[PDB]
Amino acid sequence: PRTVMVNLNIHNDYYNRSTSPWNLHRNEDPERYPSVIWEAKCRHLGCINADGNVDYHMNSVPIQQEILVLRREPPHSPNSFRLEKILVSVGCTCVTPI
Amino acid sequence: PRTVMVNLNIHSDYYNRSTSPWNLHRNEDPERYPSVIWEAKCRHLGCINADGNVDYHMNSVPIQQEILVLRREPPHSPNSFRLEKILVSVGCTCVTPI
Ligand SMILES: COC[C@H](c1cnn2cc([C@@H](NC(=O)/C(F)=C\C3CC3)C3CCC(F)(F)CC3)nc2c1)N1C[C@@H](C(F)(F)F)NC1=O
Repeated sequence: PRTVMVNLNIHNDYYNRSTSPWNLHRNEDPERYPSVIWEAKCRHLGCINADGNVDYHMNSVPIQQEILVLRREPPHSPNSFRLEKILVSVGCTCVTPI
Repeated sequence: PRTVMVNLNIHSDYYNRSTSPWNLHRNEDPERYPSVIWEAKCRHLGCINADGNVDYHMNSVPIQQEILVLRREPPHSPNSFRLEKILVSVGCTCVTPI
């Protein structure tokens, strides 16, 4: 066990023009800290071209990143957690299919 | 102070095809947990077009996300931290300039 103390009191539209734009989706888990995680969902299957139209010869893909979260241990505990890895979507990029 | 206990013991080649590709940069901070954060740096100023060439009519931009990290409190403490917000580049997207 590597138990440390953590003080949870935190110290102190641009991407709308993307060819692979995204919206935010609320992921809520009461057994986790942070309980609310905003994930990116690509608006389209294709990428928006210069004309403002969707081109399906390319794909908008979510960028999946491993992040660390705190899991309540034992369950429902207000003050004790275990570090845990989860995969979250942090944005979208445009890719040329294989 | 909202002090909790945390047990720190936990129980990419597709994005190479991006029109706004990026490389990973190691961001190391001994006063922070995680000490190592992999940050995205856009490979080009422009985006890769259908011909496979870097096209400057569009821009590769880094996607910045606010990320929570643990800051050693007091400084150099091996087992006590305070939650803190930083901005991290997690990937690149292609945008149409304004
Ligand atoms: C300011 O709140 C932004 C929020 C968010 C959500 N969850 N979250 C997890 C982490 C961890 N840090 C990391 O995972 C980390 F530092 C680095 C890895 C490499 C990027 C922490 C957790 C607490 C800790 F006490 F466990 C120390 C670790 N921070 C965050 C930040 N966001 C951001 C955006 C998202 F998709 F990117 F998540 N959507 C969100 O909802």
